[PDB]
Amino acid sequence: AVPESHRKILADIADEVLEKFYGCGSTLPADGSLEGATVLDLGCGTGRDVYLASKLVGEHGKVIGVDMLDNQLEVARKYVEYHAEKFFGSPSRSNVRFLKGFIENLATAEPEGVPDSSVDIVISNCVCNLSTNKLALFKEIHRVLRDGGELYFSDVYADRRLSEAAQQDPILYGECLGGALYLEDFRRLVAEAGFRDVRLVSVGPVDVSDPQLRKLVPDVQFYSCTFRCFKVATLEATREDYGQSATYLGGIGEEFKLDRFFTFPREKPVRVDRNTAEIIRHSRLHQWFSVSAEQQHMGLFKANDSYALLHAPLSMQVEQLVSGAAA
Ligand SMILES: C[S@@+](CC[C@H](N)C(=O)[O-])C[C@H]1O[C@@H](n2cnc3c(N)ncnc32)[C@H](O)[C@@H]1O
Repeated sequence: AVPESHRKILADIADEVLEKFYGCGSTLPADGSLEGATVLDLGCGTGRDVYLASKLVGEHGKVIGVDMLDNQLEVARKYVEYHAEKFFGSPSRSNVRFLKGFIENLATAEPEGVPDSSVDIVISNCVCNLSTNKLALFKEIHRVLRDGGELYFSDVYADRRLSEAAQQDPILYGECLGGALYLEDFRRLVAEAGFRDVRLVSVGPVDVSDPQLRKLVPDVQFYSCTFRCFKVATLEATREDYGQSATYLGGIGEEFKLDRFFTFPREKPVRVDRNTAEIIRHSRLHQWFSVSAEQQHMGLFKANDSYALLHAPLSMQVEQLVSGAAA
């Protein structure tokens, strides 16, 4: 969590915003794909990720932050002109806006609601676990994303389904663990919400400090996970080989790392499943890519070193990535 291209921008961010930020990991890609995008942070809080996003999307982009708590947004807003000046040489030239609302129902957020297909990228940091109606939430994300858009986001997940007890406990819930999805239910909910393709970006385990909290969660292993879920009509629930390849064309990195399974060296054509090709093709990523035309259909994609895992269920991709304190 927290790469070095971001670490420079953090430094420039207001003290108050930083001291009052309560985050999971990184909910922002490090690769320069953001220039000019419209970002929306769900449960933005005091505005760390928003202001971070504000630099990355640059002068031509937009960041909208959304939160329910008057007091959190109070802090956030206080630093609009501040950061406008700090990043673009002038106050009153910021690309940052804040709405008051519940993330399950962005159409009624204030001062104005978030219309359909108005957002390139939706991010959130450690927020979604707190929601009492996840399907509604993921459906809301699907609604506001444009086609080609994606949900890039951090949150806390689980090895397994917690007990009835564990799920009712408010200390646990508030500690961000009680509302944490079993990884398999997550895959299922988000597919039901319209996202048939879930890309793992980074994990790392989440310890349980307080032993009295652990009592409710005896054997459960928790994780922190960042996931891309592009909204592209033609995605499928399986990753199919149409013999294609993609070639990253440079202009935003030596490489381009898409998710744990896919990295594209500048001018190396890399073999991709049709799902991947579609994503690259229909999202903003097309600018720094060319994608081969689809051949005949060879069954489930294999042209990848870890192709075995690429087809394994989500909770296995994770566990098998996680075993490894060999740094
Ligand atoms: C984990 S914390 C703060 C993390 C925040 N993303 C940050 O980096 O500062 C929970 C935050 O999400 C907000 N929140 C929780 N549930 C929400 C909901 N249904 N709608 C809007 N905001 C919510 C809380 O107000 C609080 O700002």
